[PDB]
Parts: sequence; C-alpha cells; structure tokens
Amino acid sequence: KETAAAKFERQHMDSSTSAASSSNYCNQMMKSRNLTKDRCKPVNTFVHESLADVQAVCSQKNVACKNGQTNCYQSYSTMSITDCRETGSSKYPNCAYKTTQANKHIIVACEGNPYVPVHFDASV
Ligand SMILES: [Cl-]
Ligand SMILES: [Cl-]
Ligand SMILES: [Cl-]
Ligand code: NA
Repeated sequence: KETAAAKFERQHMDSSTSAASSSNYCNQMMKSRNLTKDRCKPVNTFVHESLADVQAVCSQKNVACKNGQTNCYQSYSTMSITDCRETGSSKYPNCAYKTTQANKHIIVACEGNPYVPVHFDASV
C-alpha cells in the first residue's frame, strides 16, 4: 500500500539518465515502473534530476495548482523532463507511447512531514 511520496517517486523520478536518448524510452519506462499494469496510463512525465533537487521545489515558488489548491510550487530553474503520452494506436495491453524530451520548469504539489512532492501538476 504505497505512500503518496513513494508513488510520486515511482511514477516521476528517473535520475539515472540525463535525458531520454531514444524514441522507445517511454515504452520501456512506463512498463518498468508498472504504469501499464491493468491499463495504459495515458500521460506521465519523468524528471531527470536528483531526488534532492526535485524535493527542493517544495521550497521554491508557491503557485496555484490547476485544481485551485495552493500547495503547488514551480521550480525556479528548468529541469530535464520527458513527457510520455499514449499514441492514437495504443490499446491495452499493447501500450504505446510518444517520447518528448524537453527542458522546462516543473510544477508539483507538496504535502506532509517531511514536505515533499506528491503530485506532478504541469511543466512550463
Ligand atoms: Cl510497483
Ligand atoms: Cl504527469
Ligand atoms: Cl511570491
Ligand atoms: Na507520503
């Protein structure tokens, strides 16, 4: 039974690579983080920074979340991210993803003690 903080780590952290280097990155990573068990998760972003740097965003720029809550924070600097999005031809259990690498600010929602990211809201 996964904690919110651990679910964020599993779904969104990939510190082992600096960037997505191939078109199949999302296919491989969505499968290995168990995001295609029982259904194809339609959209998911991976962050290629250290966990410490992502946790530090909870002390950066406080902004509104898309849902209206006020516990979201925007990173001061851009970060290396990979957006993974199901293609139109994807259908469970043969999930298929488009891989888009970018450098953008991240917006996360933070909660708890310690105060850590629990939701990925957007990137800018
Ligand atoms: Cl898992
Ligand atoms: Cl996401
Ligand atoms: Cl401010
Ligand atoms: Na938690």
